[PDB]
Amino acid sequence: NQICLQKTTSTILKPRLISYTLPINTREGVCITDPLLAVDNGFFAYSHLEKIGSCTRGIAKQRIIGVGEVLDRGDKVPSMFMTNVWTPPNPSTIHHCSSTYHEDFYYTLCAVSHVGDPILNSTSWTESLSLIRLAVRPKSDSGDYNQKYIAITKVERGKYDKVMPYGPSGIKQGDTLYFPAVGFLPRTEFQYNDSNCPIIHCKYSKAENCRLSMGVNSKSHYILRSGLLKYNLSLGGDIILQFIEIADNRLTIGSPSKIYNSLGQPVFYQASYSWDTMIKLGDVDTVDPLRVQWRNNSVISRPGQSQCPRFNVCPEVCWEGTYNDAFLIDRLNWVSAGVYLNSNQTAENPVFAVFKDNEILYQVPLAEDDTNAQKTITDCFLLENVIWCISLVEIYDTGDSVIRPKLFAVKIPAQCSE
Amino acid sequence: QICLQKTTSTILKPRLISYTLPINTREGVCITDPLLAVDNGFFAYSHLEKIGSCTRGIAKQRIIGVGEVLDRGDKVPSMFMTNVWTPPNPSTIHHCSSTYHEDFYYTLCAVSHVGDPILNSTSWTESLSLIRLAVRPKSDSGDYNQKYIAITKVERGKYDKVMPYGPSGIKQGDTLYFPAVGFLPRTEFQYNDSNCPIIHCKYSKAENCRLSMGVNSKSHYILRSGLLKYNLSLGGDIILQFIEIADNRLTIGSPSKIYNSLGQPVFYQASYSWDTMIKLGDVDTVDPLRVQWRNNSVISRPGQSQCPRFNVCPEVCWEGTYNDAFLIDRLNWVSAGVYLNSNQTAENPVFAVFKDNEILYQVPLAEDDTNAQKTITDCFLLENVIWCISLVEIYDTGDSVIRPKLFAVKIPAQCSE
Ligand SMILES: *[C@@H]1O[C@H](CO)[C@@H](O)[C@H](O)[C@H]1NC(C)=O
Ligand SMILES: *[C@@H]1O[C@H](CO)[C@@H](O)[C@H](O)[C@H]1NC(C)=O
Ligand SMILES: *[C@@H]1O[C@H](CO)[C@@H](O)[C@H](O)[C@H]1NC(C)=O
Ligand SMILES: *[C@@H]1O[C@H](CO)[C@@H](O)[C@H](O)[C@H]1NC(C)=O
Ligand SMILES: *[C@@H]1O[C@H](CO)[C@@H](O)[C@H](O)[C@H]1NC(C)=O
Repeated sequence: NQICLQKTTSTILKPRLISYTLPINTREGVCITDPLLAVDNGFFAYSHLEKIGSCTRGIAKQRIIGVGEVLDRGDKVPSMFMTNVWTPPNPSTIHHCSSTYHEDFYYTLCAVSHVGDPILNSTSWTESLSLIRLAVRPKSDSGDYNQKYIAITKVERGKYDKVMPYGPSGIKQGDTLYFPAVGFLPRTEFQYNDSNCPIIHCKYSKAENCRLSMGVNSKSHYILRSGLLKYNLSLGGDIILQFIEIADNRLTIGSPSKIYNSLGQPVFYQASYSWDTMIKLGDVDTVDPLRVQWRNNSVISRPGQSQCPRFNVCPEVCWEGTYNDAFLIDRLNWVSAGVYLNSNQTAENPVFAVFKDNEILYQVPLAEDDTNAQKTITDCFLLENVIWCISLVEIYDTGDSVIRPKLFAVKIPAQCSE
Repeated sequence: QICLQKTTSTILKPRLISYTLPINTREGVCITDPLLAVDNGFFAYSHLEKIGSCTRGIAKQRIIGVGEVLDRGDKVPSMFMTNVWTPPNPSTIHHCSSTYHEDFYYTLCAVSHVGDPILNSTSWTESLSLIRLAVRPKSDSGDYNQKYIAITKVERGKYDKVMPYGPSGIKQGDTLYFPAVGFLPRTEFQYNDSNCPIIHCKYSKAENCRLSMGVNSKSHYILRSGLLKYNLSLGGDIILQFIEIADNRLTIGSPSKIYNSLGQPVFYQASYSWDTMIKLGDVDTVDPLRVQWRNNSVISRPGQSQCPRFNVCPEVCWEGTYNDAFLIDRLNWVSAGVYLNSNQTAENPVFAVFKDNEILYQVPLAEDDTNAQKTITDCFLLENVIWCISLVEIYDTGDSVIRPKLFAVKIPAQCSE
């Protein structure tokens, strides 16, 4: 169905807090973090890590991976009902979970670590991946159907030393699952020409900077490269993953990414964790090998820090930024919808926006002006005739005894008045 | 089989039950006026969310919810909400009661624009309504998932007003029975003062039983507990019929609960007056309602100055707390529920398993000085093990969000270990 395509300052966006169920807790002094949200085919996947104390550095208490239905509550407004919850024995070992819906199940692929975040301790992390398959509609007195845990032995990684899921959600093509992922490649093996680093209109940029900034720091062992992890269900036996590296068009440090189907075709978002701060988003040209037709988008960036702030395009050695994805809602006019932090060098001020490449059509703040915020994950879908979007937004520093993200439901307007 | 010996061993091991609800939108919030029903592998739940104080705060959201009680995987019960209803105005819905029948929970509530009808009886113009929620919603149906019915036809006998007054009721065939209360004018109230048992009570007057049948001694109406009957076999008119409880061991109308256990119906009525010992027993007849109260002598409830725990002398008092119990063995008449172990303050919740004249085994749920009010227990079989779920109102040390805690307790077979 149609949507509003005119640039207007009218209050036609009316964000509401969505009703969603989870295992209800009464523990104080807790931070809910490392969120994941996937919405596909009338079902959803959700995850978090509960920490006691600090969000960044508290003692890990509970990890949950959960799935359920996204339903019409009665008055043509979406709700969410959890149906199946999985919990590991040790909360601190599960990292970088990514989820993909196929049939009956949400197949979630996580990394396993005893050295913390593999990104921050790459050389130490011995590569271990595993898959939690949860059924979106549990059946009593079945076997493996409801919950099944699989340790991945067979991993096909090309020329990369290590590979890992790196993103919230992926897609299905037939019976082949594609998770967003990243490859770890030694700097010395990294094939790259310094002449291709666009420093030509940048007085204080060096040719070396693009290459140097392909790692988490300038003297890091590995470089990171985004990609897909492929999992073909048609071979119904031993589980075998194949890594696919992203094309080098507009290349940037491997960063959390998302692949999703919208209006029949696949679309890619990659976070801008470096100097190329403008939003990276576009239709998938080919999936294997992965190649994106990045939009020449000129109005959506992300907050940085001193070295690589918002709207930066000059190559610099920096690892900073925040994942703030967007969802294509109209391909003919290429309009998307997502939440961006309206701030240059601090993670603040979340704003839900609907935008073309060179224009924000209409928007609305979700919190105040001085409200702290990090990750934002948006997924959009039809509920009968009407396009709806669900957005999980990390909101911190609030003073709550329990810091947890807030989930918004937004109706996209058809008319441009009112 | 269950353990039938009086034991001090730690054979009860309460655990926090996993249950899902819509996450709250904020803090500085109190979750109150709870309801919990468990029946036929499904559950019904309700609360009112207030901003600020529990008794004084700003009403923000009312939810009525239903869902499945499932085996999570390791033979331990879990709860999954499936269907949630919310009124436009949170402050108008009062005294909800729930009963399950064929795919639906039917909850029955008071509609008031004057607050709690109990505290504003003369002002409350009698309005009742029914929210029917499906325990397993189906997409692209009509009324099936949620249906709201305003009750017009009410048959109340000689009572001026009637109202649901309790968390849950039972089904018999296609006839639903909610716990309820009738409002009767004092002047119309037929009662002989000679039947007031003051004979072993130096400082009790004959008038006191009658006077204490109202919320205060000069109140317009008296309250009398009972059932509201709703027969589904007739279409065309949602008529409710009120049934007054029998006058055996009569006491001020107070929140009550009717439930089936081991094939037969059982009644609990709260002790909101001077007769402070637990009121509980098998239903003799349902219409008219008559209970075979147990001569139970070990379970009471905290009161206040005038009518404390273990009081049996007639006094003019409206005080007490709803703390029900669930029969788990009729042959030996053993029940299970949570009581507040305190004489004159609402404190110290203890899960107990007891005969009429004996507490067999028990365990504290919180500390000794932990504040607590209402407790609702429902028990059921899982694989072949008896389980009990207990919703307990608790107010902890400084807490940002005050909400009740739901416990799951396995009843032991052996008396050792
Ligand atoms: C990184 O790995 C080492 C093992 O060489 C481990 O001892 C150390 O604690 C890890 N650091 C972090 C950030 O946990
Ligand atoms: C998946 O496996 C089947 C059977 O080996 C093969 O025919 C098919 O082409 C594979 N699909 C992809 C896209 O890898
Ligand atoms: C962006 O612009 C470049 C050069 O003008 C072009 O090659 C590319 O296809 C454009 N992308 C889209 C999707 O318009
Ligand atoms: C952010 O940076 C841009 C360009 O560098 C500038 O136009 C804008 O005023 C800055 N915003 C604020 C409010 O600091
Ligand atoms: C309910 O109504 C039906 C239809 O008249 C009747 O057969 C049945 O006995 C009634 N049930 C009760 C318990 O009142």
